[PDB]
Amino acid sequence: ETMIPVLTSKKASELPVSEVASILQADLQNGLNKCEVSHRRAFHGWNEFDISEDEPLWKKYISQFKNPLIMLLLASAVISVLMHQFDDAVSITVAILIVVTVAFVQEYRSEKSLEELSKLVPPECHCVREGKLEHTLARDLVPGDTVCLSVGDRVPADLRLFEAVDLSIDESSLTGETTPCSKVTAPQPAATNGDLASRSNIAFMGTLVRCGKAKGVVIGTGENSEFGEVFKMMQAEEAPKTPLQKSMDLLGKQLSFYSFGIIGIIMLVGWLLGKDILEMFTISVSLAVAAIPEGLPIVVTVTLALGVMRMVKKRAIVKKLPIVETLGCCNVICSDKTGTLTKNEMTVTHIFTSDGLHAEVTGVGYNQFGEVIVDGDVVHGFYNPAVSRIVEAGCVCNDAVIRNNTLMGKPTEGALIALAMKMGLDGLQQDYIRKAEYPFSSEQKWMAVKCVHRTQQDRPEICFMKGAYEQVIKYCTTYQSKGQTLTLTQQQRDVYQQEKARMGSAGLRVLALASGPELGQLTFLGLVGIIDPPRTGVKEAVTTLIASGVSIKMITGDSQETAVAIASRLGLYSKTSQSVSGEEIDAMDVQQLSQIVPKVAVFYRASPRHKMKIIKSLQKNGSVVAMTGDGVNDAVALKAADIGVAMGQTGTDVCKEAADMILVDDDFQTIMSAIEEGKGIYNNIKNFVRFQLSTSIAALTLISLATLMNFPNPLNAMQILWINIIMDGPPAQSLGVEPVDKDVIRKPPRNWKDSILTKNLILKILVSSIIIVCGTLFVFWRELRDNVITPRDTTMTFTCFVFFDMFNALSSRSQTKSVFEIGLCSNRMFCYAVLGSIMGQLLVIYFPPLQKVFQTESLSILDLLFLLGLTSSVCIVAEIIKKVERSREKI
Ligand code: BEF
Ligand SMILES: [Mg+2]
Repeated sequence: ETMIPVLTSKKASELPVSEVASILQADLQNGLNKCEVSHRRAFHGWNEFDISEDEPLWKKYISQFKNPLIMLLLASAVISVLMHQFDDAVSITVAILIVVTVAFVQEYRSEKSLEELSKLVPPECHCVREGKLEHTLARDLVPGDTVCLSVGDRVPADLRLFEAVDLSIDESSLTGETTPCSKVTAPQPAATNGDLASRSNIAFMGTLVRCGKAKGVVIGTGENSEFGEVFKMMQAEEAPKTPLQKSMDLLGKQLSFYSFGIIGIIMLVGWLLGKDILEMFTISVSLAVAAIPEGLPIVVTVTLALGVMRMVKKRAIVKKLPIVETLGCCNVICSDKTGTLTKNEMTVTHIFTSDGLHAEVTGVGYNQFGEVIVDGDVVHGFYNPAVSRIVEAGCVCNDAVIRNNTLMGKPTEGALIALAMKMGLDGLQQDYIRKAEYPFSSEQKWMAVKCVHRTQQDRPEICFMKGAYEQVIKYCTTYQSKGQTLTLTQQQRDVYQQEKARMGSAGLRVLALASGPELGQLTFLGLVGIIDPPRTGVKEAVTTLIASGVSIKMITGDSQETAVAIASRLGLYSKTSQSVSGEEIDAMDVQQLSQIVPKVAVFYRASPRHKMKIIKSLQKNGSVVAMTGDGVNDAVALKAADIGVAMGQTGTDVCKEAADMILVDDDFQTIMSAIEEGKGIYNNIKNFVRFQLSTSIAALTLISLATLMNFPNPLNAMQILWINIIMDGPPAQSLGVEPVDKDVIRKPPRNWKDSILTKNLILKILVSSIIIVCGTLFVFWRELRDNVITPRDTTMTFTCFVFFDMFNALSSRSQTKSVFEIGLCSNRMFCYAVLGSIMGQLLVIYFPPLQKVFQTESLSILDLLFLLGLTSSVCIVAEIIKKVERSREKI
């Protein structure tokens, strides 16, 4: 009854077991009955929360339709419709349909790939009902149910523990702590209950039980657990607008202002001249319709879709095009540590024998991959007796079992199992029969077993112990040295202590091993260094990112020592750096955080709110901040961050949803490939924008000048259509599809205040436009001095304009490198397009049918050569400017 008010983990931790049971009306021994479970499920529902609420396809279509450039395109389409411009409206609607169709197809494919990659099995739960243990699905849980936890079990819901022996729960998923947290059934004081990791009497949903047996009572199901509050916070923060979208909006506003300026200028010119108002107004609106280019969205969408497809081919799914743009223009990259920077898989890396030999173990994870190297020599099997004895002691005295690269047991024991597997001694456990077992406990801090060989049962009993050095060395009396048994002296003990301290100073966890006939007279074997190593290929990637001008910071909820060791190993920590805890982050506000966070680089013991605050503080300075992670605090960080990078294997569903790209193989080379692709996309967009703006400005100026005085429209409809095809067609697409240069990807990241339209680009556009219009006006001046209108004037102007457009496109192929630096062939599509256009022009000016259709005349070889030479000043001037800029650069 009482509708079963949900108890938070805080209050459940504060109140004792009896009070919680009385409040929840839960039977600890006999469990719940079916009728009560159904009654409680009728209100609280199932143990699920809605993830990725997907709207129908029409909503996504409308969302892709909603773009300021698209709105400008429809505005231009309707204003052309009111003046009976059918061709312009058809072109605009075709461009809009193509852009939205491509965007919808790409997003649908990305969503399908995300759904297929993330395969989820319905988890089960062990609970007692009516007094007999029966296995239910995790969804059927209701508050008050008594849940039994075993080794390897995944916690389905929040539990108030009342029975637990030697329980160890891996909370790296929720808190990021690599070391499993011991659980105690005693109530916790309110003073020490502030932190999540300090709640040792609460079992959190989604965590993995690594050791011990537990019995708890459900206190929260669904969105009321600790995995529901983080989800609520996730759907409470607005992702910030991408710099690509801001640049697109700024460019659209600039284009609208430019169109308004030109129509006002034409209005003023017409008023000054004395022409009629209505025809001049119609001409102004027609010129405005001719402005606002329509191919920019097509080119941008095509280039970004090609980049997305390339990223997919590189094992990386991208939800949005501005997402990959944000990754390309990233400035600061942050990282969770436990999970994306480290394998979250304890592995033995250093072995020290009783004889003094040092052994290095390579490889990461719970897999047989890896080799043990002693003095530059690979050791396999029983090659080295000293290392082999340690491996045998760690393998026989082991209860952890790894199946299909999944560890069931203590991570430290899994490290020893993996080390034994790397040496080819995986089956050493089956060769002995464990007669007497002493289990590992916090008080004793050691574990010893007694066993006899399967086929050598007549051999005397041998006992192996593992644990802390201090406890193991008490039962050790002799040591082995080069196959000889010598009594353990005080000097040897001091040497072992020195080695243990040296290994601990490097962040390695020291475990002692021994073997002998009976407890107390064991022989010391050696020490093994167990650490949680970083993922392969991460140190080089971090070094490359640091050398590229991108700062790398670490935010994690683990201990200070582990974070410091990991950062020092990866190069993010030194002897002069500083570390800031979560309490220090919560201490100051705004200004002091802004002074502190950029200087520091290591954050330890950080709550999800602390990570969100750090992300917001980094965003306040204006730098683009990136973060990668696999947890829930990481998920809320990616939600607060502009760019979200997740892991497709070790990550969670919440982390994957909160992110914006998912990594399949858990690599960073893919991340810098995305950065390079984004830089190339930005360069191509800049070049295409410059070329199209210059061409549009020149064409509009020429049309306005022609209409202004006397001769009305000295060009036929077919010539105008072919001109419109050339500038905004295959040449434009080929310019927008320009590949990635090897020099544009070795540059410092673009600043936040940098925009596409710069003063240099504007000056180059103006210079090219004035040169083109001067050449065309000189040609038309010679033809008007001829004082005859016999299609020769029209065809000469048509060819001059076509050649000027081609040379402008060739000049705008690159903005930094010269013409003879990227290759004449380069894009095969560009060569095909220019060859097709030039043969079409030759047929138009040569074939009598096409000549009559286009109203052209015959041109001799000398005239064609002179035209080719004259319409080359744009390319020559642009190359001279580029060469001057290049000189001065280095100079
Ligand atoms: F998984 Be991270 F260390 F928060
Ligand atoms: Mg993590």
